[PDB]
Amino acid sequence: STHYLAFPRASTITWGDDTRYWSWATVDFCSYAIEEARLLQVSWLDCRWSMDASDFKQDIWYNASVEVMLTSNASGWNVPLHLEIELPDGSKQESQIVLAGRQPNVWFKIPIGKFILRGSLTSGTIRFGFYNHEGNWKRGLNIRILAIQA
Amino acid sequence: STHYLAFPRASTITWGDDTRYWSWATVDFCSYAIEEARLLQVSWLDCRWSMDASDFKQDIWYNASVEVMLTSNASGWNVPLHLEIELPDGSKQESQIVLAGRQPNVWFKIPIGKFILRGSLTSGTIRFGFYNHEGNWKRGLNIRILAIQA
Ligand SMILES: CC(=O)N[C@@H]1[C@@H](O)[C@H](O[C@@H]2O[C@H](CO)[C@H](O)[C@H](O)[C@H]2O)[C@@H](CO)O[C@@H]1O
Ligand SMILES: CC(=O)N[C@@H]1[C@@H](O)[C@H](O[C@@H]2O[C@H](CO)[C@H](O)[C@H](O)[C@H]2O)[C@@H](CO)O[C@@H]1O
Repeated sequence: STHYLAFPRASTITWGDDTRYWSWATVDFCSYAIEEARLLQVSWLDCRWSMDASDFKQDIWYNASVEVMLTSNASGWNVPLHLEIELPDGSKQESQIVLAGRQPNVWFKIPIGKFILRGSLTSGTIRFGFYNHEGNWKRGLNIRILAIQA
Repeated sequence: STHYLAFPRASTITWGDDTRYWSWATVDFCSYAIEEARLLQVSWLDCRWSMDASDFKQDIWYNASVEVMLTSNASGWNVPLHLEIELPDGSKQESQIVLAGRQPNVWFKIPIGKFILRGSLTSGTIRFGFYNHEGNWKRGLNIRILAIQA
């Protein structure tokens, strides 16, 4: 079950405030006003949420997903989208996904990994994010939410 | 727009794990499995979410609401439900709401106040919660989510 939803306004997105690269769209999310971060085009793709370990309970496996949609004009997804969870002790969950060829205009949830807080791992920033920093142009990915489940 | 939703599994609820007082129901919320915290009866009513100031951005007014529903059998809402936001620097937003006579079986969002992080208010726990500790029995309040908006 879902403990937190973090919408993209809570994240730090490189170029996120520059309308050449990113747009923001207000939509309803089951009675809540949310803003989708809608990627027009960017080369330095980087979206990071930061939540403190103290936000979570100990000795419980949490899994995180990012819910996204490819637009009809999506391109540049032949390069891997890197998925990362970084814990405050240094450990990273690292994985990747190649989005090229996936059906556009359908919401899908990308799992970005799992963590557990044990012992005196009580506090410190946890980073949840996705990035691709290659010189190619990523286009047409809309971001709905980070979900953290246990 | 909504930056975070925090579902009651992320909160600390006094007696929350005791089925004499509190039940948990699995439901779908916008394609996310969530568990409603459904108050059968309790005297020490206390629900607290704790999120770090570092989860939020500076120099922005956030407002917080708790979304709840009264059941057909709801009672003991003649006593005030205390609403609180506590910031890590000591400041508290305190308010209260008397729920007696509100329409049952309809979701409503209780505003619990607003905060802004300024200067080097960079970090530390923010508490969002509601409580009534009086010797009377509170019954039939179902809790959906904490919402933090800016
Ligand atoms: C619109 C676009 O994506 N521009 C990118 C630049 O951002 C990128 O330059 C890097 O940008 C990062 C942002 O954190 C740092 O400023 C880094 O020092 C820069 O090299 C360049 C080169 O990768 O590609 C586009 O111009
Ligand atoms: C089911 C129920 O509401 N029981 C309550 C007790 O919780 C309560 O005792 C207080 O409980 C709080 C819990 O944080 C502290 O332990 C406090 O020290 C206790 O006094 C009593 C008294 O208010 O009322 C019910 O029985």
